[PDB]
Amino acid sequence: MISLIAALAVDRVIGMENAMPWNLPADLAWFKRNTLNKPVIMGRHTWESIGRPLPGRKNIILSSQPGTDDRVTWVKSVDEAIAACGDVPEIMVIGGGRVYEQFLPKAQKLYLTHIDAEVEGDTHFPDYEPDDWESVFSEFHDADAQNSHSYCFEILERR
Ligand SMILES: NC(=O)C1=CN([C@@H]2O[C@H](COP(=O)(O)OP(=O)(O)OC[C@H]3O[C@@H](n4cnc5c(N)ncnc54)[C@H](OP(=O)(O)O)[C@@H]3O)[C@@H](O)[C@H]2O)C=CC1
Ligand SMILES: COc1cc(Cc2cnc(N)nc2N)cc(OC)c1OC
Ligand SMILES: [Cl-]
Repeated sequence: MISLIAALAVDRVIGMENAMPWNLPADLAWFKRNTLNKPVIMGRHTWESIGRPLPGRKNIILSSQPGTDDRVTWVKSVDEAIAACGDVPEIMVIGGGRVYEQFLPKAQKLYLTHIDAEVEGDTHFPDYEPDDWESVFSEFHDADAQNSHSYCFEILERR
């Protein structure tokens, strides 16, 4: 079972200049809760944005180039990434844009953070038909001292 987890601003913006154009410690907490002790598949741009391994998860990096960090697992293809996860209940695909594009069709589950922010972006979450998806869980949160935007945590299931 392949799952995507992503945080979407207004207009499906997920990124700008190899970072997320916001600062939502509550989102990173949600991300950590839902990824801990599961394999994570990320693209090389995302790996470099994060800048260090994600503790409690097998870190699988997609890159056509040879690896540059002995602590994580490097793969050269989707099929290799997926085999590198092994026999697990849930594969977590954690970004970015190009990687989401490739796994969304294989994905059974979406973990979305809807962020109330109209921010400039160079990377967007892939388009998809919502007819194909059923909302399972949502949870709304007001902005606070540490989170300048309101947000909603939603889980969706294919059909
Ligand atoms: N809002 C959110 O939830 C999140 C936001 N982001 C944002 O996403 C953006 C980055 O996304 P994007 O630019 O698409 O890049 P990605 O992070 O998806 O990484 C792309 C790179 O991954 C490698 N790669 C991807 N697919 C393959 C494949 N099939 N075979 C081999 N190598 C592959 C390549 O590395 P190489 O070039 O070395 O071959 C490619 O250049 C950033 O702005 C980041 O902040 C990311 C995570 C979460
Ligand atoms: C833990 O820190 C990061 C995590 C992520 C991935 C990510 C973050 N939030 C959500 N909701 N989904 C994701 N896939 C992406 C990041 O930057 C691109 C991070 O660095 C701040
Ligand atoms: Cl690519």
